[PDB]
Amino acid sequence: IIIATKNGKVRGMQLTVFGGTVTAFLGIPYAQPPLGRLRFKKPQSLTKWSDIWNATKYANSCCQNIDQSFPGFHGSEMWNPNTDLSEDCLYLNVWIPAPKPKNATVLIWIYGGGFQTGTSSLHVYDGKFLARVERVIVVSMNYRVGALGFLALPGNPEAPGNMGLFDQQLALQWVQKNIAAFGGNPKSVTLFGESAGAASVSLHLLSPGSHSLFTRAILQSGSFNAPWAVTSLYEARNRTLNLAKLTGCSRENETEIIKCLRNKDPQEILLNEAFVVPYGTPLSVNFGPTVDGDFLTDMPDILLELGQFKKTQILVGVNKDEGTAFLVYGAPGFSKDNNSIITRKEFQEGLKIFFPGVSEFGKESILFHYTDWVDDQRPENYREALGDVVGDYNFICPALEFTKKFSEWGNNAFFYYFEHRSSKLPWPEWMGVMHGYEIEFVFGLPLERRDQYTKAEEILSRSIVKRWANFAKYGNPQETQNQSTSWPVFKSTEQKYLTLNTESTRIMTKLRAQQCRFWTSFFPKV
Ligand SMILES: *[C@@H]1O[C@H](CO[C@@H]2O[C@@H](C)[C@@H](O)[C@@H](O)[C@@H]2O)[C@@H](O[C@@H]2O[C@H](CO)[C@@H](O)[C@H](O)[C@H]2NC(C)=O)[C@H](O)[C@H]1NC(C)=O
Ligand SMILES: *[C@@H]1O[C@H](CO[C@@H]2O[C@@H](C)[C@@H](O)[C@@H](O)[C@@H]2O)[C@@H](O[C@@H]2O[C@H](CO)[C@@H](O)[C@H](O)[C@H]2NC(C)=O)[C@H](O)[C@H]1NC(C)=O
Ligand SMILES: *[C@@H]1O[C@H](CO[C@@H]2O[C@@H](C)[C@@H](O)[C@@H](O)[C@@H]2O)[C@@H](O[C@@H]2O[C@H](CO)[C@@H](O)[C@H](O)[C@H]2NC(C)=O)[C@H](O)[C@H]1NC(C)=O
Ligand SMILES: COCCN(C[C@@H]1CCCN(Cc2ccccc2)C1)S(=O)(=O)c1ccc2ccccc2c1
Ligand SMILES: *[C@@H]1O[C@H](CO[C@@H]2O[C@@H](C)[C@@H](O)[C@@H](O)[C@@H]2O)[C@@H](O)[C@H](O)[C@H]1NC(C)=O
Ligand SMILES: *[C@@H]1O[C@H](CO[C@@H]2O[C@@H](C)[C@@H](O)[C@@H](O)[C@@H]2O)[C@@H](O)[C@H](O)[C@H]1NC(C)=O
Ligand SMILES: CC(=O)N[C@H]1[C@H]([C@H](O)[C@H](O)CO)O[C@@](O)(C(=O)O)C[C@@H]1O
Ligand SMILES: *[C@@H]1O[C@H](CO)[C@@H](O)[C@H](O)[C@H]1NC(C)=O
Ligand SMILES: [Cl-]
Repeated sequence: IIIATKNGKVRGMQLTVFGGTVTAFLGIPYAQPPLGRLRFKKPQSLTKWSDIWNATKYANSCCQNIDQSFPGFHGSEMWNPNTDLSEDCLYLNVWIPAPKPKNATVLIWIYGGGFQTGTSSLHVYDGKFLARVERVIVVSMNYRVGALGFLALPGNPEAPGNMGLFDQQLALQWVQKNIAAFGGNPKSVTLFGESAGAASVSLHLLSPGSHSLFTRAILQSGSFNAPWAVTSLYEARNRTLNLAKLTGCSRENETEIIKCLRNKDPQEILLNEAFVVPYGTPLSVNFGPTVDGDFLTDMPDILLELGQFKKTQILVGVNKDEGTAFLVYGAPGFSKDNNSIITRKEFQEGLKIFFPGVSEFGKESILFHYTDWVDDQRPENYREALGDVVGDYNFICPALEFTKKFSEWGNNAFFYYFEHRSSKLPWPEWMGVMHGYEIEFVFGLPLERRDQYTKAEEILSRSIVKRWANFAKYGNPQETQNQSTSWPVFKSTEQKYLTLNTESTRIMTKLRAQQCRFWTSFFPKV
């Protein structure tokens, strides 16, 4: 029940899962609380304790604004933090199989939330099912988000940027130093993450200081080359300065600006984060990763293009309707409570919302590419077009490009297209296979027969869980036993991918070929 770690003993707790047992250590601290003079700095090392730390409940989530767009609605509130917010939030969680494994592969989860939100204690991130079913160890950590995790004054150690990424990296280090005492294998560590968590995973593939801290990587609906994932050094300075003005902290000595921000209460930094950008969109990332000269030594597109990244296997994928979620967070004519049949003029207004700083010609060119109808009379033509615009631009085409460029250097890559709409999905049917709604399948929640999932969804989750665990253990996401479709490597020439659904699991080629040539080759010019 008690494990001796390098910094002290921790006590866990037994859980009953599927007529078996999983041992959970929830809320192990992995860094000095980043409080007081430590706000905005890289995370400092933890000094030992002599007692027994009680890791029996999730710890505080990091400070963050909350999505209040749909109070009482499970489809949005399932993503909101479910422990107290606090600056004292640098904790991690460990689920280990019972009986204690001898040398188990480790899966480390990095949550998303646009780098402004998220917490590892969400119900859909519960590691106990993977530990029970596949006898892997699951680790997840809280890392700082928003300005408190990514405020950037480049070169200045008082606020260097990328602190939340260094939070993640310090937790990977904790697993290297400590997971063998839990029965884990530090030489067999796979990172997995979704959305900004997947963008985070991809940046660890680029960061030389993370290279020795993991083996393989899984990227679910995200990568660093997505247009929302990396803040420019220009915007980062303008945003840090605007935050200073907003809080009466404008100074000329930049270090004195940080000292002033260190005396504001967390809630007043949070309230001014929104307005540091003049025209925001539903995908705005106020404070995110930057090229800091430390974690990130050059523009990541250059590093990707020139093969400067960890050479290992990757698993990458996207969902069929990545873009629809964002339409109900600002696009005119849209509502989760009706079928959102919009007109051409609403479509055009919708592009102004998603591409506010883009030239008139740029917006026309999106319209031109996405309105060549196979039928001009379908009432939902425009509703679907805007969704595909948002999802192709922001998730699908960047993930396909990352996979192509990464595989060109000789590593096995595997790409999936997830197209199952959850039977339990609280959002309306027109929104489809939404961003974030593969996660519960990856974590094995449909394996729990009590929870109203269909039988077909148990089978699909069961096969996904097996493929993810085989990728982490062996670098190869096959299900070898139940006459399953074999998953081929993704090569830049043939570009084969695997579709994931309850019906027919098929091999297909060149996902969104025509749409992505527009986003990837032409649109960057406008
Ligand atoms: C636990 O297992 C490791 C081997 O891990 C495997 O090899 C990795 C390279 C990676 O591909 C993982 O996914 C694999 O599961 C053992 O590591 C060995 O350690 C000895 C130490 O003397 C070393 O000489 C060997 O070269 C290591 N093997 C490899 C393949 O590098 C480790 O000893 C095992 N520990 C326990 C307690 O079982
Ligand atoms: C960079 O920052 C300036 C300042 O932003 C304004 O003040 C901040 C404190 C914050 O409250 C923002 O919401 C404000 O917009 C931006 O310049 C402003 O731009 C808006 C609209 O473009 C304009 O109405 C204001 O008059 C401008 N104010 C000043 C002082 O110039 C600027 O757009 C930001 N972005 C870039 C790329 O420079
Ligand atoms: C779908 O709903 C949107 C959103 O309107 C709100 O939600 C509805 C479910 C209902 O509760 C309305 O009373 C709410 O206003 C509708 O978009 C609005 O349309 C009106 C006129 O068409 C326009 O003046 C508003 O600005 C629109 N609001 C927004 C936020 O864009 C839309 O018309 C509905 N579509 C249908 C019923 O097909
Ligand atoms: C208080 O925070 C306001 C801003 N964000 C809220 C999210 C906006 C999108 C919807 N999320 C809920 C949700 C619904 C449906 C399916 C999944 C998820 C809430 S955010 O900071 O979290 C954010 C920012 C920029 C991102 C860019 C790319 C992808 C995700 C992003 C999230
Ligand atoms: C940490 O927890 C210790 C033990 O808690 C008790 O025993 C275990 C087996 C569980 O059954 C738990 O629910 C019980 O409450 C306490 O004795 C100790 O005081 C705790 N330490 C602190 C600092 O709170
Ligand atoms: C594989 O299928 C199991 C149920 O099917 C039965 O068992 C397999 C091994 C075959 O012999 C088949 O003819 C049987 O009908 C599931 O219980 C099991 O979880 C599945 N495994 C995976 C990884 O999906
Ligand atoms: C955010 C925060 O610091 N919460 C703390 C809570 C609350 O202060 C009280 O339960 C009242 O809400 O108290 C603890 O003793 C607990 O019960 O686990 C420690 C925990 O850290
Ligand atoms: C700014 O302040 C710091 C400490 O408060 C000091 O070390 C530094 O020299 C100052 N620089 C300027 C340009 O005032
Ligand atoms: Cl390693």
